Amino acid sequence: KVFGRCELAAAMKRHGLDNYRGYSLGNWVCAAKFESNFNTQATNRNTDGSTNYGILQINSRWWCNDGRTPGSRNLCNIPCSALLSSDITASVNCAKKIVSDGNGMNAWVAWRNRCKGTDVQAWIRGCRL
Ligand SMILES: [Cl-]
Ligand SMILES: [Cl-]
Ligand SMILES: [Cl-]
Ligand SMILES: [Cl-]
Ligand code: NA
Repeated sequence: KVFGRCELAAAMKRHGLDNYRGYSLGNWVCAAKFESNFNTQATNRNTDGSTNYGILQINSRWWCNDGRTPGSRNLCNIPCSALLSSDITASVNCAKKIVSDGNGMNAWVAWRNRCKGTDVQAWIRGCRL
């Protein structure tokens, strides 16, 4: 599924991401924009052989099982395919664990490079939320 901007903000708010670990909703929308262009089916292979999955491009090295990442962990206890669903619950629940891991949203390199310090509230402006 390719979400609309305000549609994702609304879904993310419902699943409890708004201000989760101090990160306003716009940070999460921005992160998803640049990770996946709001497409739940986004996948991208990493140089190390791991793969990134879903709207927030969660990686198989640590967080999900895809059966093809030697030596990796599955800390969200899910198949990486669950991160591709039109239903964002698995992605949100795993994002919550990742953002709690010590480095906050810096865990998402694109959030740090493209969202961090910017007017992130712009990503939710005009939305009924
Ligand atoms: Cl947009
Ligand atoms: Cl915001
Ligand atoms: Cl594996
Ligand atoms: Cl933080
Ligand atoms: Na894994």
